[PDB]
Amino acid sequence: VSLMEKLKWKIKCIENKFLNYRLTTNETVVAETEYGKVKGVKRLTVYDDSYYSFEGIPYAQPPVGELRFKAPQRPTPWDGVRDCCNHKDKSVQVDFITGKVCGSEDCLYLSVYTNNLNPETKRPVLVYIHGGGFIIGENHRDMYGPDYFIKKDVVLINIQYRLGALGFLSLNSEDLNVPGNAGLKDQVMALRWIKNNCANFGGNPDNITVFGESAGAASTHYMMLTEQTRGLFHRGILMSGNAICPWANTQCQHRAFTLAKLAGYKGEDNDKDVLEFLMKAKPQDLIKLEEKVLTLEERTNKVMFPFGPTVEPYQTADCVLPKHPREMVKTAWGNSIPTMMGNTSYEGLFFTSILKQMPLLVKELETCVNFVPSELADAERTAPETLEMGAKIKKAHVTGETPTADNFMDLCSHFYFWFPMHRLLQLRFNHTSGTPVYLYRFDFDSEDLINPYRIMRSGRGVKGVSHTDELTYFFWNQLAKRMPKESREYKTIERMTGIWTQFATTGNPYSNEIEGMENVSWDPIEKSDEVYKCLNISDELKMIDVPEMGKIKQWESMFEKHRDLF
Repeated sequence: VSLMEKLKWKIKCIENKFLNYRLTTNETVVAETEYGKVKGVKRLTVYDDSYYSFEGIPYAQPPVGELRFKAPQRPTPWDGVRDCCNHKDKSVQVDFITGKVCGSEDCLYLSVYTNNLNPETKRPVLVYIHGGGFIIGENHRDMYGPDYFIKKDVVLINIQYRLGALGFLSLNSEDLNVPGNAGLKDQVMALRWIKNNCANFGGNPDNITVFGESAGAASTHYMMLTEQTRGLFHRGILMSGNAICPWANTQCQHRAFTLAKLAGYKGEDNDKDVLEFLMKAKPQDLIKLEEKVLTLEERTNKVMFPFGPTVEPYQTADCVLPKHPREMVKTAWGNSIPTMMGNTSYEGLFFTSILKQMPLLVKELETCVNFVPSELADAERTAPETLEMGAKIKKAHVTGETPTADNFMDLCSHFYFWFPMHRLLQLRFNHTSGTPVYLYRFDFDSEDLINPYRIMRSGRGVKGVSHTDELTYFFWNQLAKRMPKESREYKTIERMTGIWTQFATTGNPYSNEIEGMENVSWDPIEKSDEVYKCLNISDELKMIDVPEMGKIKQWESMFEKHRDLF
């Protein structure tokens, strides 16, 4: 990231701190939790609303020392009153702005928000799991501010969880108790905390909604797939992702060794000796070198991250993913709760920045063999069947004689987002009680209000609605500003938070009390549907057939001779 966005972000960081002090009140309050009493503070928003803020609530023991890479344990209760008037640190991660490593291993907290600590009726509880490829993200309010949501009468909860190698190291050897998915196991225990404690904040423990975007969407889906969370919540929202996205899981058991070797390990490739080195390495050293772990073959085969959610090698007490996600959908308790899914109208536009560094990537679309689903493609991507499959992809996105960056970014939309959504919907249909799934398409383009991901994707002055453009209309961030109430952006905030709270409440996203929705007939998706219908969200709200459907079926035809793998 540029030296200009570095000084610019440095300034907004200083501004966000003064604004946050300014927006604090003297009104402290205490709430009960099963671990003891917590002290929150009332805060202000730039729209002159206010909310109770409880930050730095521990939901697990700090995963330090011998607990590093291990499943989380319950925290230690306390007498007295724990101070929750400040945020704790984020998980150790590489700062996308500076490139420096920041964060702390002591990161396993959640934040609770609401405009009314003593509502006259129990409220819907909405749990947000942030994205960031399982390697970045946080629940800090400079990024995920609760300011738009607390205009509504809900309780909003933002959780953190271990990221990167510290979140997702995985070793085969059953003696060392590092099966994998530590970071997901963090999310589970946070759900168990929210279940047993939301009531103390005016929340309804019987009406809980978990949602998230990108890696947070994959997370949300995982919480809907695993047995560990059965019955914990009642609605799910999958925003631009799910667990069968190709980036949402990986077999990384061999990569521990490589990481150790990058960090200076001397010795042989066995898990024990590998683990012992990793256990005493400085945390920021491990995180900083994660970028180097993937081999060039793996990057070629479109492996996006070295460490992430994985099929655990053996089953233990807190196991989360005992089988590949496709297999888990077949028995998942979550198939039988109300579900909303969606994507933006130009997902792959996010990859503008990557192409800017590697224009050689656009040539991958000459045969598209690298984007063939890996389970179908051969190692070298050279088999004639693989060239055939690649040809089908090529027909779907290469508009001319030579591929462009746009063809590329359009393909990515499908490879990373729409095709997995399709595969999940069809698998789910053959294994579900018949609970509705609703689709949305986010199509609202604006440069007048942005969020920090636009700095990373280099989305400055770029038209089209990219992956993460929607977050702007859900959460406040330190790049936001007060918007005129008649503006298209303000309306979109109102609609977006309106639809989500409505879905959270009823398991049905439609409300006539939401502006623009008066002609809307939002029907869910049925197994018999050949064509998906979705609520397309732009300056107006309109039910349409998903525009991406033709390309979606093109991809599915790659599985013509391998229907068992679809």
